[PDB]
Amino acid sequence: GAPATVTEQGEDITSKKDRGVLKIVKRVGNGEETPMIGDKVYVHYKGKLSNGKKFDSSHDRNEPFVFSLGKGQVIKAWDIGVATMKKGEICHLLCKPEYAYGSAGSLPKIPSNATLFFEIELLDFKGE
Ligand SMILES: COC[C@H]1CN(Cc2ccccn2)C(=O)[C@@H]2CCC[C@H]1N2S(=O)(=O)c1ccc2ncsc2c1
Repeated sequence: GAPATVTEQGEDITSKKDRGVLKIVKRVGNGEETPMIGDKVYVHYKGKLSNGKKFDSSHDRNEPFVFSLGKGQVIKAWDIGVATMKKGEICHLLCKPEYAYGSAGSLPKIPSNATLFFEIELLDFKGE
């Protein structure tokens, strides 16, 4: 399925080249521009654990998830991966625990040492 495919066929987008964050572009977005550090970014996403369970979805809430890019408001894999996206892009990201919740996990939904799968859609980005 999609998690296997990004694991085996994804691009390593880490600066360290440690395969900690792998990406596939699923829907090509608009032009060349990507958000910059500090932009307000608006996304839709779904996240799955390596056991196949969906742990979260913004579409199920009928509202986007909003954060300031590059400020550690989200897991490292998102600061790295959303920074690569064009407006309107949909991507798959495979996030090893060192770029996610590590050995701590996130109680209650994410276990220790969890590799996470996301589908992310970059809806918009704005400088405030
Ligand atoms: C609604 O969740 C928003 C956001 C959470 N954070 C930041 C954060 C703040 C405080 C504590 C932990 N994490 C994230 O970095 C990542 C990536 C952005 C999207 C979300 N997650 S998540 O991995 O999908 C996730 C993780 C745990 C969780 N518990 C129940 S729902 C759920 C969602």
